Amino acid sequence: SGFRKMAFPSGKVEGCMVQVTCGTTTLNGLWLDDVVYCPRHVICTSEDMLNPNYEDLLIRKSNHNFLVQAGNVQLRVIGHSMQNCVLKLKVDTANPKTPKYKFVRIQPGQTFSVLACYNGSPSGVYQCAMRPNFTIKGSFLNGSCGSVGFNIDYDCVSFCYMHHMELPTGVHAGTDLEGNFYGPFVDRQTAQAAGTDTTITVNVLAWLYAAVINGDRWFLNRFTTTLNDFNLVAMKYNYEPLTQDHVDILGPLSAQTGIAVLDMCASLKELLQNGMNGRTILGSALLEDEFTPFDVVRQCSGVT
Amino acid sequence: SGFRKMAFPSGKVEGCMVQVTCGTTTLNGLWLDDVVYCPRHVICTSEDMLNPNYEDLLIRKSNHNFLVQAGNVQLRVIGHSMQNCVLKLKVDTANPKTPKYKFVRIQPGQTFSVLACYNGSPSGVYQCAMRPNFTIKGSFLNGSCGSVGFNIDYDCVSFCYMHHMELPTGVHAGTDLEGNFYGPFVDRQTAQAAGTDTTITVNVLAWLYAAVINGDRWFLNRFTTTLNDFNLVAMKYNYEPLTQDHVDILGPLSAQTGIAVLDMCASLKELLQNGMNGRTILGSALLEDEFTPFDVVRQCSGVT
Ligand SMILES: O=C(Cc1cccc(O)c1)NC1(c2cccc(F)c2)CCOCC1
Ligand SMILES: O=C(Cc1cccc(O)c1)NC1(c2cccc(F)c2)CCOCC1
Repeated sequence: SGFRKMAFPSGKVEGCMVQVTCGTTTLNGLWLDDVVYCPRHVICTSEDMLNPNYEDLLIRKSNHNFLVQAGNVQLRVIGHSMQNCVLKLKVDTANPKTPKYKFVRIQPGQTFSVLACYNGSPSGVYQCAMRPNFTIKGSFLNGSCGSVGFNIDYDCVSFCYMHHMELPTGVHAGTDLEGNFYGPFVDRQTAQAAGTDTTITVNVLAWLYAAVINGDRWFLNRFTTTLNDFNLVAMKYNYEPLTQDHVDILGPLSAQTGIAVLDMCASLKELLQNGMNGRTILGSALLEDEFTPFDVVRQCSGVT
Repeated sequence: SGFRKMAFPSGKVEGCMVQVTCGTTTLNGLWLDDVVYCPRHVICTSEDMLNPNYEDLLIRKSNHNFLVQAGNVQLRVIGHSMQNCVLKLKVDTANPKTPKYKFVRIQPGQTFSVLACYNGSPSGVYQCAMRPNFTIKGSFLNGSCGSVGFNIDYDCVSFCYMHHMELPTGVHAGTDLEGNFYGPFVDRQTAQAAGTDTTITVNVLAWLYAAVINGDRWFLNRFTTTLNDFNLVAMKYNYEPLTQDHVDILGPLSAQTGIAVLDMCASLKELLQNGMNGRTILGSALLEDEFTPFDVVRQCSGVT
């Protein structure tokens, strides 16, 4: 037992990280088969980032202007194309460490692991959630651009995120691996504000279930509620509304703990209204919303 | 910017994980060069665990009683020996994925990454600290035995922990890779209680520095203190006493933020005395003690 914010093992992704250098600008690329995927802003000077015309900037770049290094060996670039906000660099060598993989666009509230990288070299791995405002709260220094987010299903890496920028508020924005931003953000050096960072209610409930499974039971109350009554409280506290789809996905936790989903909602309602009163749940003084119901089942059952 | 509980990239360790089966009992082994390291309680039946005589139990085991599987290939066991609470199984094949490595015994307050594994297969990676009572607060289900803790220095994996058991309070105990328990615990199924889980003050201070570096500044106050005055407050709050050695190691953070260590101590003193008043620091409602000063520098500078 015990319950930890856990990332996927990163080895399969470590084997895919490369350094991409265009002009004097370097960041990370993802090498899968004979393609290297990186943020298109690799082509841009600091002056370019103010108001970049990526199509016009890219005209001035040839295959030989994209320097791709995997470990300390140079890959030969035989083609390049822009797909939305990512560049695809065709190389003459298939990555021999290519895992089974997919590109998936995730929904807000979904969690994934980030392999933070600098100059094509992995620095660390951490777990986060796509926020309801389509930002993530990462740990990214200058140079971490091209770092990717992923989930693993046995031997299949589903890549869901590529890091592109930090908003003036220090939160992070990026793309799926087709180069489409999450949310409304643009890869331009202009002030961009995020919407309301609401709490992922279905994830809090999953984590309350994990707490019960792990023996933190003090917050369980004598009450129940309804979806409509709960959602009145959710809205007041900038929690995402709970739907029957979210009730469905908490079923096995409901079943294991013999705690009806709406009873756990009524427990969460009192926690919102009363606070923690200086108490903790699974070592947290706040309600954790970066575990999905699938994450809680996975961790609580030991999937590899 | 942004500040995350970050694990080392786990690939170098993933390449070392194997399954070890003795009698009907399976758990994880660490394959380095031509040796597999696993908890000695692999030899034990459920009845054996009540009061095991490992020397006597091991007499009944031959090399061919230790089944070592790496992926889906069987390694040939050509020797076995007990070193304290670990078994060393000599195999006829050097692990071709052996990283540069060392065995280190860490001190309380030191952080490391755990690669949680089941049946020799990695499930997840998370960061934790050796508690001052020589326990760790992990995420370990039955079968996670042999899972290891490590730090990485560029290309060198320093292995510091091997998971052996869960205490009745759901906290975790284990050994260094020489098989010596952290703390007073024994690999026997008998009720064992942990001492006071005190807060790692030097780590809280490092994390307060990380908060300042990342723009969470609200807790900075107009006060300073002395080591003796601070330590009076530390003791009252079950914080570890702060020494000049801990002051030394917070210097670069002191220097970067222009916040004298004793000023940050005076800020921590008020936080202890006043609480957070419903506010948060780097997304936490409690004071985080699982980042060392080295962790904070590493993350805040981007070492790979
Ligand atoms: O995100 C930032 C801001 C930033 C820079 C440095 C330190 C910070 O704390 C924040 N700058 C880059 C960027 C800007 C605009 C669109 C875009 F796609 C990428 C360009 C420089 O490389 C990193 C990404
Ligand atoms: O730690 C536990 C207790 C435990 C078992 C199951 C579920 C729990 O939540 C807790 N049992 C094992 C053990 C006991 C004593 C010494 C020792 F070295 C190892 C033996 C069974 O395998 C796992 C380790």
